Amino acid sequence: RISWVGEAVKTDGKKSYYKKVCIDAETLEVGDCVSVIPDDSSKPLYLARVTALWEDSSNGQMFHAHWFCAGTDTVLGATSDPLELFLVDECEDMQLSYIHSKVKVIYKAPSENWAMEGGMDKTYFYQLWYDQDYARFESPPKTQPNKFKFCVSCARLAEMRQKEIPRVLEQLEDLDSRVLYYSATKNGILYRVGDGVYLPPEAFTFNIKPVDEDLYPEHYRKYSDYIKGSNLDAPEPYRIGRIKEIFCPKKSNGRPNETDIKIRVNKFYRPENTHKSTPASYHADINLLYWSDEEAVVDFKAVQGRCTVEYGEDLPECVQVYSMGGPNRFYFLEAYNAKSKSFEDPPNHARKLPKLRTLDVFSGCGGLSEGFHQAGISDTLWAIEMWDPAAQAFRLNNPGSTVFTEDCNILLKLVMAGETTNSRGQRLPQKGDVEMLCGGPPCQGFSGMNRFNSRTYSKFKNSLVVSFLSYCDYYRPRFFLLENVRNFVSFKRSMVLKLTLRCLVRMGYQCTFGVLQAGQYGVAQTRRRAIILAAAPGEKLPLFPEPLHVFAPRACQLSVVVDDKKFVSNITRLSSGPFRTITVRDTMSDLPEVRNGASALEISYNGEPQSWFQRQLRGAQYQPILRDHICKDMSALVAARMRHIPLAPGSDWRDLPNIEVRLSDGTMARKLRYTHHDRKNGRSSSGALRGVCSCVEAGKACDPAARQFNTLIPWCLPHTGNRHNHWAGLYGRLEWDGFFSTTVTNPEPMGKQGRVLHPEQHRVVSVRECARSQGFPDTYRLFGNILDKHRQVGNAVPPPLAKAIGLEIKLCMLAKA
DNA sequence: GAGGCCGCCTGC
DNA sequence: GCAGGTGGCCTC
Ligand SMILES: C[S@@+](CC[C@H](N)C(=O)[O-])C[C@H]1O[C@@H](n2cnc3c(N)ncnc32)[C@H](O)[C@@H]1O
Ligand SMILES: [Zn+2]
Ligand SMILES: [Zn+2]
Repeated sequence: RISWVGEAVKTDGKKSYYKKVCIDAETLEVGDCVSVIPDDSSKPLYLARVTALWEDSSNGQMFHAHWFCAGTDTVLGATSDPLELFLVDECEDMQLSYIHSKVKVIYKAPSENWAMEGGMDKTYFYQLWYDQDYARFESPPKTQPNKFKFCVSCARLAEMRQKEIPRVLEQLEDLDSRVLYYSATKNGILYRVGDGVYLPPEAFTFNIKPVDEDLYPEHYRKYSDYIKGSNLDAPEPYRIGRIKEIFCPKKSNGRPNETDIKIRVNKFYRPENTHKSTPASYHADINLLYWSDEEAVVDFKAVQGRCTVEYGEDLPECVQVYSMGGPNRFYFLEAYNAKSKSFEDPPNHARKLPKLRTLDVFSGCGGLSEGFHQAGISDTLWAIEMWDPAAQAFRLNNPGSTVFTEDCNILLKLVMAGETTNSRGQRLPQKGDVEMLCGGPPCQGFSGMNRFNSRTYSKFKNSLVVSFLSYCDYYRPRFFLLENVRNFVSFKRSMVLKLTLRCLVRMGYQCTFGVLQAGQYGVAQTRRRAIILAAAPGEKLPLFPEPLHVFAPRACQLSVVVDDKKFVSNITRLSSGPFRTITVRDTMSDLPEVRNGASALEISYNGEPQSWFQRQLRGAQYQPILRDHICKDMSALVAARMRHIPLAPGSDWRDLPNIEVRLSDGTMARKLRYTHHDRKNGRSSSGALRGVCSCVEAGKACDPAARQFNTLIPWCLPHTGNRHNHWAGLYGRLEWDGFFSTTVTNPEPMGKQGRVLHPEQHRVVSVRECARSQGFPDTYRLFGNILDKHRQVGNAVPPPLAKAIGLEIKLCMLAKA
């Protein structure tokens, strides 16, 4: 029944290989694709490519199976084409008796004319390779075979094993107890003697060291003791050392145990590690270090990455140009003597790519574009922004850009009809003009704050996400990026995410998604954003950027669950990072005091920048004028509320005194009196009730009798506090040591994002402070009235986040050609 | 316009 | 129960 065709191509040990085999009437040859029924009779048939044919001297006839992945087993789920397969790095040796039948599969390669094929509207096929852990679709690898029975899955899995393994390279000196090496490699990184290493913060240590409840009634609602926006739980950044030795223990017979590579390093001091502790970091550059003579031995396996640590004085080009011209760059100018707690001089032995033409849809004032420009990858030649103030802001910052103040649907319809100019006379971009496409579609529908998201949008075919995908389909850019709020990935059981990826895959794009935390790229703000990246067939698909700054772990939940499958990005820095966290102090301690209602558009800074972050954002060129440090003019009642929020960390509306106050209005803030009784809540030391509405008990209803107006404690917050976590953070002050909550379009102290009060002044954060929280340069122009400006800032992608993404795209530009 | 008011889901 | 969400809508 089963008989081999020919003789044995190769003969190993127990296994005897062949080239082609014959089962019944069919005949299978290395390369043919086959199907297999599951070990559980229920599931569908599996599909695989035959890699090898052989029989071993104990068990039966065998073959090597390189499995395909069905479309539904990917993140696409049931939105996948039923006939589409995906290449995966999964394979196994199997007995020929499992083969059910031969199967035809076609490779659907993109056309040589793929970039021009957009805008025009029964067999298994594959076009892309899928990574099941990172939800990445990429162009099939070009691993070439010397490999007769060649399995590409085996080839890549072996490459991947030799990459992860710590190996020593060039020897050096054989000592009594160990062998020294000059270099070693790990995760594809070359480490040499004298290189800098990132080490986990526990790798080595340094040789250095009841309220009055009548007056504040709502204070009991702070029993949680959890402080929003606080930096007590953020991890320490990496330890940094200089490789002094790379050595392996020698066995008793003298041969080196190359399974157990160790390194000896010199310890570097961050300022906050010296005796001066945390305040030393306030003014210091985030990449400043101090040399030390302290040494430590650690396992090579503990190295988290390589970095450059240079003596600053010997550098050609200045410290700033050095620090801006590359990743993982640190410097030192002095050494730190721990025993003497002093700073001596360091000992002697311590010594042409053209930019992508970019189209920015829903451009806003230009945060994404600014970030991409800083990364050096793009010129935003075209922007589409329907709202006139933001389009004006974009024009101010981008003079050689063509900014369309048009509905993006209208403008695409004109291009597809063959139009050359819009109604203003502006030249429309055509196929081949657009090489990168980026945009942040409106997020009001996807935001979890939106209580009414079913009223005026429930059709995916007509959403602005689909409009944006139509731009991608039409212009076929080299790179594509879509940004939105985190909830974009789980909205409607993740169908918007699945249909977006499905659409890109149908175009032939490599694509992927992930969630990023802006605070991990250098703003004092928690801001989780979903990012869809795509790359044309001839390109490399970018990776998501590794975190640069440590950040509070609660704010860094970046996993996404799609149909029970949990998905993560490529990011490996999970517990630490090269740079300290950016704080509210870093962000705005240099700004002069202003009042509630501050309207002076151009004032004096009254002093030089104080922190590294302020130095970066204010720029090299001296700036004589501080712009847009203006605040909304809150009413007399709200202003009185703010004046009564304590300055201590964690202060919000729950700390308000229950008093009458005379407002600047001449009017009078009234006292809140606790009428009803909440058995779930109780009563105070005084025995006074804690309810303010007939809703607090049973299944009753709201009546206007118990609703109190003009109260210093806002009535609506005790009214519904039991089901809203006591409205923590409403009228909440920022903390100097902490970070901003997500910066939205209009900072309201009674909004869901209510922690908008200045740490000390009795006002809402200014437009400049919100811009600082978003990482905008101080010279970055906004436009319109103050609410226009707040919206421009709150809508934007933080430029430091966009810059991190942009440098990942730059690596792909350099790796292609 | 400005302030008050305040649902539901993912994730734990 | 706890924590988070580039906010909408309603009334004056
Ligand atoms: C959330 S903002 C994105 C801002 C930008 N990503 C940044 O970093 O500054 C989205 C913008 O799209 C604009 N917009 C809304 N509908 C539009 C449409 N149909 N066509 C063009 N722009 C639109 C809005 O005015 C808004 O400014
Ligand atoms: Zn294999
Ligand atoms: Zn009620």
